[PDB]
Amino acid sequence: KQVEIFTDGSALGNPGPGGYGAILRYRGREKTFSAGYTRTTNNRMELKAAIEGLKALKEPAEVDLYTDSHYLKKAFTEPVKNRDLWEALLLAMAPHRVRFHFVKGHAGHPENERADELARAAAMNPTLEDTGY
Amino acid sequence: KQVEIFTDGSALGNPGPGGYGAILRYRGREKTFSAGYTRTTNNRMELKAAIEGLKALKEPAEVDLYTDSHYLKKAFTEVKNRDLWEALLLAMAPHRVRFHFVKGHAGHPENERADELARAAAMNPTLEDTGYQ
Amino acid sequence: KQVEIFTDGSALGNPGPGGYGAILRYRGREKTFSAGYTRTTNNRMELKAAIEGLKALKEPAEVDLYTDSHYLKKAFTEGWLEGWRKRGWRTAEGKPVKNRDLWEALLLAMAPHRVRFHFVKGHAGHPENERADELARAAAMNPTLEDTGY
Amino acid sequence: KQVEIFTDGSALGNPGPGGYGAILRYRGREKTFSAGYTRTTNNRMELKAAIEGLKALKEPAEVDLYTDSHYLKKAFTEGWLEGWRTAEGKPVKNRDLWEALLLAMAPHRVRFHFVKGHAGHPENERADELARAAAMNPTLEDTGYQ
Repeated sequence: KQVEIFTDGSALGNPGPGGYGAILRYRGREKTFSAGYTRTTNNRMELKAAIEGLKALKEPAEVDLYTDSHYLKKAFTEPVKNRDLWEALLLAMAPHRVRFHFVKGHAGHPENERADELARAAAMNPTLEDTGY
Repeated sequence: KQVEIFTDGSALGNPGPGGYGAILRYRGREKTFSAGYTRTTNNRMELKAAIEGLKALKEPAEVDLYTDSHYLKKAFTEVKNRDLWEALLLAMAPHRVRFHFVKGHAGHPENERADELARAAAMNPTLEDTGYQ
Repeated sequence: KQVEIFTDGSALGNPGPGGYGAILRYRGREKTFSAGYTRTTNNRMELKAAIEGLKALKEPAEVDLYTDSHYLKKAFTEGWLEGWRKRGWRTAEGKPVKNRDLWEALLLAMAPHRVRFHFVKGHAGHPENERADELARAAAMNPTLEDTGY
Repeated sequence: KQVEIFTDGSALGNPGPGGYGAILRYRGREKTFSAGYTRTTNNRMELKAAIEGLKALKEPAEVDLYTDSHYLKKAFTEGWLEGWRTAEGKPVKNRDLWEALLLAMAPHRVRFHFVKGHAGHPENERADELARAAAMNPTLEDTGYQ
């Protein structure tokens, strides 16, 4: 029941189009998810990436989620902005035992480098609206 | 006998055309309800949404009602529109109703759908919210 | 480091105003307190009573907690806590288990201690339970707080 | 030159606040060390307890360290340290602390004694109490938490 999740999200503008990438790995198998949004922010995409990666896991699992998100790192290491997404994250984490790993970039983290690539590509041709922005 | 109800009400002005959307989810089954009014308010549609969602239940049930209404939250976590408050009390009476005041529509897919219904109904109002008292 | 804790929770509606009472008795020492909530449930007050009673402990202790809560009795005599965590706190239907906020708080409050529950079958022979019940019911008639997690 | 160290650590949640307790006794004199952390795990606190107990020594010494940690026992009996990538090329887990333990042990001749429980090990029961007390008032961040 050991699943790994690698997520990354970013916006090309501030605000501007954005996207997220999420990679799930279990027993040597991998699934990838990405989505682009027309108008959002760096913070919202970093949070959305983690939310969606977790939601992709249908059954309760022990999770190790790696992300280089400074927004999430600070939030977990220390009205509230983006409360809609924070609530969605708490709800997405609910069925699982999630251990967060806030990494230092992509050096030594190939899956995260790849999640970043998925996010950027999705941000280049976005169609979905970030309804909570 | 557990039922989930997702409600949302809104208005384009104060007053202005408005509408509500209510989605009921039972074991598998799903029912939706929506209606638009020529001249009403956000508060009144938020209340009407919960009322109609609950009135749709044909037998006693344990209910988890999810809504983002600040109007309702303040009232239940602690007169204008007496006709509707009266109707809400009567609509809740037969049931064990647990309100859930959500912070946003993300992670609350049904609430986003309910909002869509309410907004769509407001663009085509055919009913009179006589009570707009 | 032995402490006896007597707790009780009740509500006047489902949901409705409710309250809890907790009494802690250490060697000679005694602490009591209570609080009422405007909108809550019997189950939530029963759980809150145990939670607050335990939270009043300032250092690790060996605890005997006396309550007539059927909610806690079923959960602990059947080990629902471990059963729930194993299933990601979802019901047989896939929906979230109710009152997880309070169950989590209870687990946290019990963690530093060695807790032994005594699910009493009455208030006789345990005057403190009669007093805790009195406190909880009086608090239900005088709500001053919001049960946020509800 | 012989010193006895008794360590224990625990977390009140997974993750949750936690703490460690380490007791050092030499020919009688006794020193104790404890600290609480805001968010950590039981495994991490059991490891941190041994680390800090050893770091409490000021000079090379012969050490008999007693702990009921299943996490440490398994790691040492199966030669995990000597054996940093899992069988399936996955990051170890708490490698930051394993590295810390290796460094803390370096100056000393450490003999581990993995005990079953508290029964017959009063110093370990006291270390457990220290750890639990520290976890009730956590103020430190367990940064490596993984």
